[PDB]
Amino acid sequence: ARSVRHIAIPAHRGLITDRNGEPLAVSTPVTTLWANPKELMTAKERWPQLAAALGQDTKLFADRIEQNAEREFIYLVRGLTPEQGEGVIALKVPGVYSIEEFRRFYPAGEVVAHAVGFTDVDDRGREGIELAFDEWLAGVPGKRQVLKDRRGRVIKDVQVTKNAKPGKTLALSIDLRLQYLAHRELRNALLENGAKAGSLVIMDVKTGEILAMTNQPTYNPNNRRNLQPAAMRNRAMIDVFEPGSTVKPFSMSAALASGRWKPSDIVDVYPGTLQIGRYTIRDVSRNSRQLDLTGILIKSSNVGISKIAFDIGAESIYSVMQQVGLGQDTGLGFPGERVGNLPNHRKWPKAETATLAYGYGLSVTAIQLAHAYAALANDGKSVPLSMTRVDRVPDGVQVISPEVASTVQGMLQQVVEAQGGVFRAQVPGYHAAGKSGTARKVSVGTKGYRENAYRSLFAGFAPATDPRIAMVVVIDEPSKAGYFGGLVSAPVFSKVMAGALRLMNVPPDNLPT
Ligand SMILES: *C(=O)[C@@H](NC(=O)[C@H](NC(=O)N1CCN(CC)C(=O)C1=O)c1ccccc1)[C@@H]1N[C@@H](C(=O)O)C(C)(C)S1
Repeated sequence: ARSVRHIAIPAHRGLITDRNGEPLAVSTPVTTLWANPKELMTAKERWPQLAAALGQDTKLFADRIEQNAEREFIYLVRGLTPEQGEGVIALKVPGVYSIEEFRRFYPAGEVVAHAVGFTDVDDRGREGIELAFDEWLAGVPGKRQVLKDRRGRVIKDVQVTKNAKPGKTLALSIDLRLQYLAHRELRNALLENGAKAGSLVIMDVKTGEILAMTNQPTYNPNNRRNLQPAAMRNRAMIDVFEPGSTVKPFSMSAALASGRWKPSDIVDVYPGTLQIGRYTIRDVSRNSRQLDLTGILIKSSNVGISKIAFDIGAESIYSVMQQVGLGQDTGLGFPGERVGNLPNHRKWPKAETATLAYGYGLSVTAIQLAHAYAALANDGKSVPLSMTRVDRVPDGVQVISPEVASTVQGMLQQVVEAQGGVFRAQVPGYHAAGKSGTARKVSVGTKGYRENAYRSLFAGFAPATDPRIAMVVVIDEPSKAGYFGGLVSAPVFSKVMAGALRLMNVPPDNLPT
């Protein structure tokens, strides 16, 4: 009984590129060699030559065919270069048949593994963009008819029943040049500092495009041999943290929007504590007795921010935070992505009101944090995020008055450049602005906080005169060269922002440096 078999024609999976066409995920053609044992049994004399061409051992190769002498089909070796396979087929060994397949290849490897993700052995998206746009990127295989004889030898390819159709191309918002830069600097910082993990997000403040998104640890998607679950996490999007002092500029925005505060107002912060109930608000830098509003950010006074918070009420703070998108849904639909949490209480005690205002009792993703800073930097206009390239600048929503936004921009520029500021965040050639942050990590195995485990943050944008990009840098558990946001994350911000701005041809607004 001889028969017509149907065989599959593999389809081309769609090309994933960066915003300028750099390929990030590509289906590369490869050759899979298969054999008809029956046909091979009639050429035993050719085996050793064949086994040596496939690099296999002669006897082990022979046992294989002998074990499967009954079958009319077995794989010899899968995934060869189109050159090698045709080299072996040129040997004319009976019973040896090739077929063109595809291998998904990631040219930038670990640089973009988190954002891009990967496919499985049957080319289904399993992680990341591969997963998220699987329908878009997948193609439909073809089918064709082959005529086989009694003993499984292929006589004729009779017809193609249906053609293969390739997937569609996807252009991301990422700029791979910025991504290369960001990845390397974040990795350096992680190693210098003895940190466990980190994230780094860069955003176009005008368009909402995610220009770069890297995390540590990472992995090579082209070789997942000894892959650990930890390394696979796109932490920027799926890991949440308490933003700490990095939310003060929004507290401060609420204050200026309340009508009850103005930049020149001075707040008494002595003695760097403020007892309320059984809980004690503390400042780290206990030097100045009184600060103006700009000095509350520069020195990052929790006490100072608390007092403003007691004046204006929680709802005015909760509401600015909500409007800049903290604890809100981004709309990206990245797999695993978290919304985070902006607590809503019926009545707001003093404690929760103060901790909210200086960044605890709420949890954000690095992506949200950057989104919020982008709104601030875009003169109070929030624009929706995109992880795909944006055709035309979208309509944004005015979430902070331009005048408040402008004022807070000036303040944050001070935080960086003023004496006693976060000088390590300065970008050569440009004026930049931003906020340091340093948060104790939450205890494992109990409520409350860890006595020696810190998360280091820096969040800012540049250029100060006309902002173009917002950036966030988050490093977990540094243990080698201090832990303050402004010692650990700010220098990373400095370098990447420098490169970023250069690589996008933004003209320097601070010729003096
Ligand atoms: C901003 O981040 C601010 N950081 C701290 O005050 C920080 N405080 C905390 O981590 N916590 C944990 C949660 N709770 C309970 C609700 C707190 O009361 C609280 O304050 C802190 C504390 C000790 C050592 C380092 C950090 C200020 N800004 C940072 C910064 O890096 O810019 C400073 C270190 C200057 S303090």
